Amino acid sequence: IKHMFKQKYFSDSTYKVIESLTSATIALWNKVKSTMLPTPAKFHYVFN
Repeated sequence: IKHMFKQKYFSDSTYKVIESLTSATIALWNKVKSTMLPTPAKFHYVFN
């Protein structure tokens, strides 16, 4: 994300946002992976 970032340089505030996206994807990953599970009718509900 740093190497993608240093091209426009127009992100006066969008850089902090971009880092928050890097963390919010993780938050979403944690929540969804925890909450909803595999059962033999939905066995492939597998997350990594």
